[PDB]
Amino acid sequence: LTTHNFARKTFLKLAFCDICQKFLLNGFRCQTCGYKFHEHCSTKVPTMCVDW
Ligand SMILES: [Zn+2]
Ligand SMILES: [Zn+2]
Repeated sequence: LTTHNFARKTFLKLAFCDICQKFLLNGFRCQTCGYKFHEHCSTKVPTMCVDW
């Protein structure tokens, strides 16, 4: 299945790291589900991206 996806790219306007607590900046967002976060959430992420 298409697991998580990571493409280093800046967003369009503004976002928010659901893992941390404040906005999201040019980091890593999954372009298949629409996930977004910094390096604190590359491995700390528990359930990988397997939504549907
Ligand atoms: Zn994802
Ligand atoms: Zn984060």
